[PDB]
Amino acid sequence: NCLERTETRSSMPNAFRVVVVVWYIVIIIHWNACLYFWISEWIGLGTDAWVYGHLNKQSLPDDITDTLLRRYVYSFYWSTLILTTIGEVPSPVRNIEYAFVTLDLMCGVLIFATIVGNVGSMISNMSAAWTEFQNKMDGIKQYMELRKVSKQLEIRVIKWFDYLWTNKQSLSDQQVLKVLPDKLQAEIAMQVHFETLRKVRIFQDCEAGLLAELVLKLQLQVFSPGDFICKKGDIGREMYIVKRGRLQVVDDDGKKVFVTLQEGSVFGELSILNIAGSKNGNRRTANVRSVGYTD
Amino acid sequence: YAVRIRKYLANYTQDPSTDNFYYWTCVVTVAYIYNLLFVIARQVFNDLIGPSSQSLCRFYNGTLNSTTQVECTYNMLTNMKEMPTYSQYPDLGWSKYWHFRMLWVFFDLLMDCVYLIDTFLNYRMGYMDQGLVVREAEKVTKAYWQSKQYRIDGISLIPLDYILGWPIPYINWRGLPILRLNRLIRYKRVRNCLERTETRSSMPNAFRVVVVVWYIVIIIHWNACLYFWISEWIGLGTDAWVYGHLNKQSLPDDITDTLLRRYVYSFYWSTLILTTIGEVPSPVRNIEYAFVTLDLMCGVLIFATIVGNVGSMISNMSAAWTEFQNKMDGIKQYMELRKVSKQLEIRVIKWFDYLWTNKQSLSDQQVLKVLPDKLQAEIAMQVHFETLRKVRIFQDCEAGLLAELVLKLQLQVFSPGDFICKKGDIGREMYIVKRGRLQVVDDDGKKVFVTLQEGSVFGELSILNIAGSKNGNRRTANVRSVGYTDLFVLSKTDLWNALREYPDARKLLLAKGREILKKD
Amino acid sequence: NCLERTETRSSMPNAFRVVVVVWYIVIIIHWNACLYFWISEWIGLGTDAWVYGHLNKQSLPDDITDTLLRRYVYSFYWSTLILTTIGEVPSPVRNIEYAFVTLDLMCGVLIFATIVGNVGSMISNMSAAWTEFQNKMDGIKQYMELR
Ligand SMILES: Nc1nc2c(ncn2[C@@H]2O[C@@H]3COP(=O)(O)O[C@H]3[C@H]2O)c(=O)[nH]1
Ligand SMILES: Nc1nc2c(ncn2[C@@H]2O[C@@H]3COP(=O)(O)O[C@H]3[C@H]2O)c(=O)[nH]1
Repeated sequence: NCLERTETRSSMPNAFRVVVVVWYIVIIIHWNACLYFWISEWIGLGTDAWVYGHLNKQSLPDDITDTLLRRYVYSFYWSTLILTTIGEVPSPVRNIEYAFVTLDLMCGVLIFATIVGNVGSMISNMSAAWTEFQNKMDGIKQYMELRKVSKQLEIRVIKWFDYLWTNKQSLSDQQVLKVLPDKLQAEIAMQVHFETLRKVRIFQDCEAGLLAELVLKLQLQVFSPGDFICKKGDIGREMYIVKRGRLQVVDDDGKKVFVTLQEGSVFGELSILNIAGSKNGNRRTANVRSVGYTD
Repeated sequence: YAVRIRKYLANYTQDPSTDNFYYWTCVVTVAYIYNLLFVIARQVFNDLIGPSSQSLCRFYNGTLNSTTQVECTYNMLTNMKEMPTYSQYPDLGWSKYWHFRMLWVFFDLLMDCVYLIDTFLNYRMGYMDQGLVVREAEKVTKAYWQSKQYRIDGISLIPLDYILGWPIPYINWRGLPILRLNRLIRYKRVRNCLERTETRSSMPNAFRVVVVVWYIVIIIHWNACLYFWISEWIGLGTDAWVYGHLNKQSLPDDITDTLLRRYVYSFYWSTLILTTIGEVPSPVRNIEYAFVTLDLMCGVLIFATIVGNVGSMISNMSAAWTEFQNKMDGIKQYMELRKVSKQLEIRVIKWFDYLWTNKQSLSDQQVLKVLPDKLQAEIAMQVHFETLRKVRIFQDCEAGLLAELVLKLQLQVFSPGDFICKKGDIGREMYIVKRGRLQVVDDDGKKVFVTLQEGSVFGELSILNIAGSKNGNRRTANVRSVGYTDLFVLSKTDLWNALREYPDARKLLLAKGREILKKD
Repeated sequence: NCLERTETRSSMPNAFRVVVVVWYIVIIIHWNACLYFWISEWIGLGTDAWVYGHLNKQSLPDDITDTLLRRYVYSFYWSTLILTTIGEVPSPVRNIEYAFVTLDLMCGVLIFATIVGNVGSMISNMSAAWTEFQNKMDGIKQYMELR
């Protein structure tokens, strides 16, 4: 329960996981070192070439003193070679040493395969976001290589992915969306976007229940520079609140700018609000265009 | 031109999103790889700048019949009974290895000039403010001073190796080339260069295996330098684990002790230890046991991580074929369990052969659940431009209808002889021909009225609501695929959404539908 | 395209996959056997204890005749121990043999890790339905044991 509560509370969880599995490895090799030296001193030291002693010649070579440190150091090395199944140790002689080495090598195979599979998974999940990102971009790039898509649009997609990795604006709200409760989700989302949603006039000139209702139905979408978010011929099913970026309300020539849109601006609502006073209705009434990258 | 260079560098400001900056990050990656490999190699294998000491082998002379401590030949470094002693040069080898040392200090000054241009570009680095880079000098210099990048660049450019990293003969300073690990501190530019190179690459898995082969070579090289540093710190030839004459794997019979032999045996020892093959001599002293136990466990953990990443990388080179064959294994096991007819089994197998031969699998899931709908619609109108230029409901009307409907079209592949529509069935969909040829036939299947080619529109009579004829929701004709046919399927709901929003396409569709219904 | 169309049309797909990867293994060990014996005869046979010859004593022990079958059999065994990184072969002597054995052992590590990972996935997917079934039943049984 202490290790589970420490992995829960940790700000560095994968570092704690590799420290715990290194401790597990050291405890297992230490216990097998003690088993090897107990079987060596139970058989009798120096009685054959597998047991620790003078006949071993890996344990006690020339100009090497038999000390307690030498006993623990050779037993830890023997267990490191046996449990990792390198096996560069002397062969067993008696049948009880064959039985112990066969059982201990198969225990080493099974539990060290389990352990380093967990280690490989742990240092694989230190880069799971970059792996999922590059699997998505490999899918997009293979689709664009198969379908003979234009090179301008290919470098537009590649620069969009470069902006999403450089600014870390990938869709990370799936985690809070399918794990956390909506009272904690709304509190986190009003915590993060507080400086953005403090600039919104439909939220700050009205009741807080509207923002508490709408803050989970807002989706973050990243647009390229020069992208037309709205133009007059298109129909509108959505409104947009500016999280980041600068926009410009332009004409059909794209030169004359009427008004710019900064962070916290509200646009795109004229198409989805139903006013019978003008000729458009569901149509967009203006051409907005992203200056840079725009969330 | 001094005022030209001076004022150009005075209000220069770097855009980090350019391709030229990415090539500069590749140059900084080259300088970092230099610093990594050759700084640990010049610290450990100190004959890389010149030996700086005279090797003195004992030699039984054939003329004077006595042993002398003369300088070693390559014949005297072969089959040694003891390792040579190293008498120090008076000038520390500067009189005869100055060309090697000036080549090394030229490449050191070259990579330090690369680091100086890199920290000047850091000093004038533009930064995103509202999706645009700031590119006047005052804001980018104050953002540089606010961000402690001056601390990271100033630790990384301390020239301590230019005073203490070279053999000085006057104070008999041996040299310390390990003082460029501060140049190894600048890892973040290298990591961003590798991430931007994997982003921009047309061959991503080849770049991934090249990067992990470079990681493997750097790790085995650093462990080679650790093994030879521990071998020369214990003392060479003192036992059978350390490099030397007592090892007999390092120096066998008729093998000369050279610097190439030292690096080659250390690289081989680290290759066998980190991959845990272990066909190397056993340790003798307790410090060698501790180093080999720690280094073998580091080899187990980090090489298990590395080759697991390698196996995943060369597994994802065929992930589409693996997913395809997992789906077909599911279909084949379902058909083997359920005793389905052999004609229908070979029809399903030939359908899968057509989807792999023509690569018409559902690949729009990727753009569907990653990309924005403005980029999705631009890609889909880029790919199917020659098909949707032939469509009369799209090219005789407004472009907003095609921009609305181009994401609601689904590609479905039909077998030859398949009946896409026949008169008894009800219709919930319309079809636009992406590829293939079709035929409007009778109930006998022999008499053909009209053929349908690429860009033809059919299937709309059932889902358009005309009260002028007896059918209504029924199909009015029997269409039949001649060969394999890709079709742009569109639902009744999505069509009637785009037709309630766009009235002129509704007028043309109901006009030509009532025209073909009233001659029919 | 023949191997892809054969894996498509097969009623036993996993048996065909393990036959194809056993053929891949045999072709790779055969090509490395030919590389080892070409480097052995280019260095010169019997010149040291790593090269095939009389000084090797694993290649030509006592009462073992030097034949063409012995050359191919020892080269196939050497490549089987090197590519699977068991390594119970004589150590290199000259620097070119160290370079070849280091490169060939790292090629063995990478491409045989790829190959047996594919083999383990192939004989894991022979029982994927029973594994998914027992993962579902383990979930139901753990929910019923907890509740
Ligand atoms: N027509 C018009 N639209 C504006 C102006 N300023 C901001 N907009 C916004 O631009 C949006 C474009 O799409 P909508 O027509 O849905 O809604 C429009 C308004 O929200 C303006 O001055 N004139
Ligand atoms: N009835 C009829 N249908 C045709 C003819 N030419 C093309 N079709 C198409 O065949 C389609 C079959 O399904 P639908 O009845 O939905 O719509 C029909 C028309 O779209 C024709 O000449 N007569």
